[PDB]
Amino acid sequence: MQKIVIVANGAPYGSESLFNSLRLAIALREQESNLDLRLFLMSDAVTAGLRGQKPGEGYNIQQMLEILTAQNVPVKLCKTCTDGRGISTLPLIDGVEIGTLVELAQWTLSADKVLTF
Amino acid sequence: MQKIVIVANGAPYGSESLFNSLRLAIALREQESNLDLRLFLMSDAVTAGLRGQKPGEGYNIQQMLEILTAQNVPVKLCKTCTDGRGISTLPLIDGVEIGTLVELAQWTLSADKVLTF
Amino acid sequence: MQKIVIVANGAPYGSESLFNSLRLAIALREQESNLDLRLFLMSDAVTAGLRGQKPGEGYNIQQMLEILTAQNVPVKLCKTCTDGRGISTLPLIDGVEIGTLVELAQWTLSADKVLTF
Amino acid sequence: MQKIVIVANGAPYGSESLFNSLRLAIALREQESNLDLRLFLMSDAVTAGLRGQKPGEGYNIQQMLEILTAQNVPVKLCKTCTDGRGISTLPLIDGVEIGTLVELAQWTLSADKVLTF
Amino acid sequence: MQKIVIVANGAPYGSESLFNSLRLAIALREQESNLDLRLFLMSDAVTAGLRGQKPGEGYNIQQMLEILTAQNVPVKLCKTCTDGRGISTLPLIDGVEIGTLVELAQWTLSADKVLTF
Amino acid sequence: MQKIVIVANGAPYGSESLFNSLRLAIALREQESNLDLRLFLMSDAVTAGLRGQKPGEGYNIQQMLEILTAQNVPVKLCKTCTDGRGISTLPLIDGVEIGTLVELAQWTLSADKVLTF
Repeated sequence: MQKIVIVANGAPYGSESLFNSLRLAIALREQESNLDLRLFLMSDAVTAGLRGQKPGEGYNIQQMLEILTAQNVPVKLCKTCTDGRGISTLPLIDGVEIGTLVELAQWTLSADKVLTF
Repeated sequence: MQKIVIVANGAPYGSESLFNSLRLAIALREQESNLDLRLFLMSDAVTAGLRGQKPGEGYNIQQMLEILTAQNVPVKLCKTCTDGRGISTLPLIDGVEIGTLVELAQWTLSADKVLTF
Repeated sequence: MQKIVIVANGAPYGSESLFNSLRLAIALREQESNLDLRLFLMSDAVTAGLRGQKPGEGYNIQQMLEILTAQNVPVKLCKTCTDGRGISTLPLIDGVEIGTLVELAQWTLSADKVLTF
Repeated sequence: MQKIVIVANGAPYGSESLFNSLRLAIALREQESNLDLRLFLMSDAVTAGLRGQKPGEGYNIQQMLEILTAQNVPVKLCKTCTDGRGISTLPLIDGVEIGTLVELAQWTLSADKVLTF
Repeated sequence: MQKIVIVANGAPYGSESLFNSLRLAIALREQESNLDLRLFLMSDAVTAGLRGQKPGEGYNIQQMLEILTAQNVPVKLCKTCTDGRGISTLPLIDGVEIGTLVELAQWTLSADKVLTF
Repeated sequence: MQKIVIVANGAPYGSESLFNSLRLAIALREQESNLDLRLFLMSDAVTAGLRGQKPGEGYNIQQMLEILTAQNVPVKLCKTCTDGRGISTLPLIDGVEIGTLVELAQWTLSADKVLTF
């Protein structure tokens, strides 16, 4: 089975980077529905897992994540990063969970293609 | 007297940027006890107002904000930026609050200096 | 009145950087319609002056620039940056125009505040 | 053989990332004359496709793309991105073309490697 | 045996980029000792090879680079980047040498995965 | 006398940011031969003070710094930033010296305008 891992570093709404990331993932999912795709969000991107994002503009990062964690795409947030920005205890989007660098390593060594945004 | 406005745009911990502005601001206030100094956090930097910050390394953005909002230094988080990332309702640092673009234009115009970090 | 000069450096849509500089720009002129407010675009921001901008969603940088040039807010694109990107000869947003660094070093020397984004 | 996809988010000249992507791209080909190389440009790196780039300074992104397109290395510009910047209807450098996320999300699935700069 | 190349571009301490890049490399090495792991630094990352870093804060990039070269991991700094920055002839960390984009093209061609933080 | 301060954050060569700071400072230094212009470099911009920068490309940041120092323009490198990179003990440029935050707070306090890139 093809195993893809996308790791995002960009902060939500400030970097078009995080936005493109979730767009690729959502796209990759449809093309090859049977694809083992996982997501690890580092540094700034970690705040993306917060509930209640109410964008007035256009795209909604919470919505894009829910589209993924509804089709069963693992979405993890770096522990040290969420702990520093105080998001570990706050309400996170559904299929979004806290993860570690070690698991991220595991995914990396196990993946066939690792894309970094 | 002297009216100085500081505008941070960068995400907490992601880069030294927000850290420098807060670092400069504390330095300004420690050089002039009654300097009318106001902080305004936009875009990515709006997440710094979060309360549960617990880094475990070097600098603590929450702590730096508390050193500023205790010397009665206003610190505003841009309403739309907070509404976008779901921060408008969560617990924010002590004297940290939610302001509007109208307020920053209001500040800017009546200010002697406007350091835009 | 009061001379204020805004200087954007970020690429359009790539980051809130140039978007915020325009929101702040438009907002300043609403508080005071007399403001001798001037806009200068450097490097990557230079492409914002192009015509034909039709954003899939979210904000539209062209309109914002048009809403400024309509009030007569001088918007100048740096000559060197435009040449290297091939924006000089192409159709510009309106009462956008190609300016120079020598012009910036002047607005700066005669301004009251220089808001740098 | 081998399929290598290269993605780029960086704005020409303002950043270094885009320049590096192309330098590495031209290098990969020089190593393997037959290397199946595909270049996708998202967000900001999309203005890099404009014709008439003539910087009096250092590198010339236009030339680096012609070096790659002369070899028939496909270079696709993201549709949604180009539309937002009003570059869709402008004259693009030869081999440069307007592609879609759907395509990137396909090249990715059928590639041994994907470098994302 | 696995061939994994990690490329980094972010200046040290300035962003988390280069930091999480080395952190992930150290964790990958701790996972599988017999992993063919290569480190290549371009642009601003090139200055991380400098000896004598004395950060009084938290993470120390020099120590992270030494922990890697200790486990016999190659670490080459881009030659053209180092020349223009004045680093090509300064004291470098223990196992850090100057490399070439030609060497990076070789690495990427024979690598199973190429991570680009 | 007009007192202007330029605070730079960008890494040399990795971005145009630092470049424009120096260029706009040299511009300011020529139009007003009798102005008090001061330069402070924080973060990644700090390594711009090293000697021996021989870029084979375009602009040479060492030269731009010499043209300013030659004109008695104070160039200070943040002390803690230079400690972390190990530049505090390395050979610095002609008139480039190591400075502190406290000093910057003072420059900002006695300045008419402060430009930050």
